[PDB]
Amino acid sequence: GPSVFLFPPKPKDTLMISRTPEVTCVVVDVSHEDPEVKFNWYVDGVEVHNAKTKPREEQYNSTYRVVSVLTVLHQDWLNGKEYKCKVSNKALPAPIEKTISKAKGQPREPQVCTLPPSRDELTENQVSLTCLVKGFYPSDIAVEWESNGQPENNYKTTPPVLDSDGSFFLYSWLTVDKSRWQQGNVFSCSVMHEALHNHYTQKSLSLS
Amino acid sequence: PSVFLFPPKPKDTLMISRTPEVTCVVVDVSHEDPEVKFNWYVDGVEVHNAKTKPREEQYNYRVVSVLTVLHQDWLNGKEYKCKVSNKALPAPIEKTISKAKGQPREPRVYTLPPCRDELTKNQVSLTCLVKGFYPSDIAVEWESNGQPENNYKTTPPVLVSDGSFTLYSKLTVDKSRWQQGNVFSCSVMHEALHNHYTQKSLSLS
Ligand SMILES: *[C@@H]1O[C@H](CO[C@@H]2O[C@@H](C)[C@@H](O)[C@@H](O)[C@@H]2O)[C@@H](O[C@@H]2O[C@H](CO)[C@@H](O[C@@H]3O[C@H](CO[C@H]4O[C@H](CO)[C@@H](O)[C@H](O)[C@@H]4O[C@@H]4O[C@H](CO)[C@@H](O)[C@H](O)[C@H]4NC(C)=O)[C@@H](O)[C@H](O[C@H]4O[C@H](CO)[C@@H](O)[C@H](O)[C@@H]4O[C@@H]4O[C@H](CO)[C@@H](O)[C@H](O)[C@H]4NC(C)=O)[C@@H]3O)[C@H](O)[C@H]2NC(C)=O)[C@H](O)[C@H]1NC(C)=O
Ligand SMILES: *[C@@H]1O[C@H](CO[C@@H]2O[C@@H](C)[C@@H](O)[C@@H](O)[C@@H]2O)[C@@H](O[C@@H]2O[C@H](CO)[C@@H](O[C@@H]3O[C@H](CO[C@H]4O[C@H](CO)[C@@H](O)[C@H](O)[C@@H]4O[C@@H]4O[C@H](CO)[C@@H](O)[C@H](O)[C@H]4NC(C)=O)[C@@H](O)[C@H](O[C@H]4O[C@H](CO)[C@@H](O)[C@H](O)[C@@H]4O[C@@H]4O[C@H](CO)[C@@H](O)[C@H](O)[C@H]4NC(C)=O)[C@@H]3O)[C@H](O)[C@H]2NC(C)=O)[C@H](O)[C@H]1NC(C)=O
Repeated sequence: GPSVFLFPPKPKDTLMISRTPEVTCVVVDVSHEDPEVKFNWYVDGVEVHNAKTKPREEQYNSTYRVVSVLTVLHQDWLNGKEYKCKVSNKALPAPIEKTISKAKGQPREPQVCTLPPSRDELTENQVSLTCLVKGFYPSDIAVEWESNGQPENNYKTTPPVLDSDGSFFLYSWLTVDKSRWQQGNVFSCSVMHEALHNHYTQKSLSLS
Repeated sequence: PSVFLFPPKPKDTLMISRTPEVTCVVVDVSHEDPEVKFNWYVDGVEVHNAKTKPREEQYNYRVVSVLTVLHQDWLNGKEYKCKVSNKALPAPIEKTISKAKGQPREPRVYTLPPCRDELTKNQVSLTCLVKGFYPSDIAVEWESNGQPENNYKTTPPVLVSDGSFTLYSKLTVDKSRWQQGNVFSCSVMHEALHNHYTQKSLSLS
């Protein structure tokens, strides 16, 4: 029979004003004989009608995939509003309902430390600057780097890792030429998370 | 029926004394008396040492052939082919696996002391940076005073623009114990290391 999967918005979409956080309801394994899927969307139990439904697409596996996308309000998602996808189809005994929301757990603020390159790393031609982001909940977060008050690309960030606390940590790091580290330039680790004041903290780092 | 083919653990691959196992998993087989046949090959030659794990079905029926692989063959990236025959299939389904291709690059291992501000609290993070390795198959562990340390976490490998991989491993310890000059070590096993092993240590300065 049809299976239903309900996906949350991307972390960055929830945390950045200029972005569009979406909940996505995906229906798979829809037969040729019972191809119609009906969607009903609810927000804390109230039905809404502005969800955008895509037309069915036959997959290489000879089954249909149907998708409905509901745009979520930033503040609603962060206040724990529940989003319910209801799927109706005639190869089903009864409608399938799935509900998604922000993570239930008590929110915890990240702690953010900056770490200079290893002393042993100081022999090489390029150097790593490290940002440690610790003890946050939930795992939605975004990290960015800056130099000279201007955005810096070419950083990498690990996924959140479940820690024994129940909280999360991650590392982000920037690789720079050695000269640029030791001409005293300042670098910055920026973190956006729902539990920070103004959902933002910045911590910086420079040659000592 | 769907076929999934899985690689061995890094340590089993890197230690002479251990048995690296590749796993062929067939799921979604009918309890209409469909019975399954296996053909394993290695670079085109078929093999008969595969050893079927008994069954156990769970509610809603999966058969599993476990193939012990040669250490050097795996490190050379030989392709392990699980071929599955079943009537509820058009023709055999074949799945192929192998060490990631490409010349191996060793990690450069660095240890990093806790942040100055983290020294304001009761526990501290000791950090191990593992950089520029290929492929991503790796193992990391922590030691203190000649003994295993199990209160660490390790991030997944992350792909850098290099094509190589990076990770961090974090050990959490009481501040008090760090400030007694204790020594801690990050040990890393990877195929491009000499003896597939390196250790790096770190203690209060
Ligand atoms: C026929 O085809 C369709 C389509 O497949 C496509 O075409 C076929 C022909 C092939 O070519 C495929 O290669 C190709 O994908 C098949 O449909 C697939 O069906 C399976 C289930 O049978 C679905 O699996 C679910 O996948 C989700 C994760 O899926 C995300 O990640 C996949 C990346 O690997 C990606 O493919 C998916 O599209 C999806 O990607 C996300 O998409 C959203 C919206 O588009 C986007 O916002 C995201 O950013 C994007 N993410 C990424 C990374 O790109 C997985 O979570 C599901 O597992 C849950 O459920 C399992 C139960 O089945 C359970 O065991 C798991 O543990 C997990 O459980 C859930 O998760 C946690 C922990 O359990 C918990 O919080 C939840 O409560 C729990 N919920 C449960 C258990 O229900 C599951 O793996 C595929 O998504 C689906 N593919 C697509 C594209 O829809 C179809 O099956 C084919 N064949 C047949 C015979 O039907
Ligand atoms: C009936 O029930 C069975 C039973 O299922 C299990 O138990 C039941 C009771 C429920 O709890 C289930 O939710 C639970 O799964 C159902 O069988 C399941 O079927 C699905 C799909 O049919 C399979 O999902 C795939 O699984 C692999 C990962 O599996 C490992 O990780 C699992 C986490 O869920 C975990 O179960 C195990 O760890 C498992 O096994 C590894 O096993 C080896 C052998 O012992 C062991 O050494 C390892 O340690 C162990 N792993 C770990 C971490 O320990 C996952 O890879 C699949 O995703 C791949 O496939 C997707 C579909 O192809 C694809 O979209 C993904 O991207 C990915 O595919 C690879 O990636 C690309 C994309 O880049 C893709 O296009 C390619 O095809 C593919 N290859 C490459 C090179 O890229 C997916 O999650 C379940 O494994 C299977 N359950 C079991 C136990 O096998 C069954 O579905 C039910 N029947 C029906 C009709 O629904």
